[PDB]
Amino acid sequence: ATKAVCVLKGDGPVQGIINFEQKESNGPVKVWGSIKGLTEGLHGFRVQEFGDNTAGCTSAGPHFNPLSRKHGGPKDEERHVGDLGNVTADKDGVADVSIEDSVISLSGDHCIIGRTLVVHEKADDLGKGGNEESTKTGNAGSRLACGVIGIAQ
Amino acid sequence: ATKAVCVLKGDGPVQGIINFEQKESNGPVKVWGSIKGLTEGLHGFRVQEFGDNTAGCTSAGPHFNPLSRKHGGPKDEERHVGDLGNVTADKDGVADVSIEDSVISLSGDHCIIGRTLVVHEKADDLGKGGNEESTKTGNAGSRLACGVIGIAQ
Ligand SMILES: [Zn+2]
Ligand SMILES: [Zn+2]
Ligand SMILES: [Zn+2]
Ligand SMILES: [Zn+2]
Repeated sequence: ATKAVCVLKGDGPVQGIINFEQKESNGPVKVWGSIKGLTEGLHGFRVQEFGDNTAGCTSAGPHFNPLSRKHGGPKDEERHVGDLGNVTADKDGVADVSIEDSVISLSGDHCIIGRTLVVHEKADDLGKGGNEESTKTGNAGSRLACGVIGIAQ
Repeated sequence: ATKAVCVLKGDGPVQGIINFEQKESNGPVKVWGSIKGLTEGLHGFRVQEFGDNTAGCTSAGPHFNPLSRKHGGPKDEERHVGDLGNVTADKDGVADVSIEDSVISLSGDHCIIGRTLVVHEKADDLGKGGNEESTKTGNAGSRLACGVIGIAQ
């Protein structure tokens, strides 16, 4: 049993705290928390490969993708390990996050600890946008906030 | 993994980027980079157990200590895995960091990925202060800057 936590911060208003919990080494991972300072609507939400924020969110690189797959939604059979779809911000700019995912992990080779959680300007088109960027990143526009995923007590 | 990076930030002017390399899984870890905005002199430098920065540098818990040892210097056999001694800041408040350590690791039981690197207000006394706190924390005062250690390769 493992827990992780991530504090998302950026250059603007977007700020949040995301908790991860995994009860068993191969089990589903529970992702929950809150992000605020968002424009109402859907925002791309994923894990980038590196826990590298030296030049801001760019340094974190491509979506975490150890199986060398194409970008997709979290319930698609072709996706990056890091692909967690969209979070939804309400009228107050608050995205209450409550995800379960069975592909990310807090141990083993899908371990996302030490990697970067990021929230984006626009919606993830889930790899269904009909262009090359869709199949790479989901066309979610610029990165608004990110942080390194750490071990939690 | 093989390469790590940590961005240190605080509420004051202390900031820096710390790199880690370990090409052999049991082997030494090279630690290098620079921390600026420090008072001239020795500053405690350690890995805390949790990569939890939800309440700033406070929420990262105790020195990383999976072997249940007392606080020591990095050269000591009795030390916390996280005990990395002191960095030295010059007249301009810049601390060039150059360290080789074979107790921390970028994988396994002593993996520091997902944990907190911190730099302190004053010197770590390396467990030689004579009081009770010395063998607990090394009396390095308050936490000036921290960050979560992330995967870089
Ligand atoms: Zn993706
Ligand atoms: Zn199919
Ligand atoms: Zn210690
Ligand atoms: Zn000896």
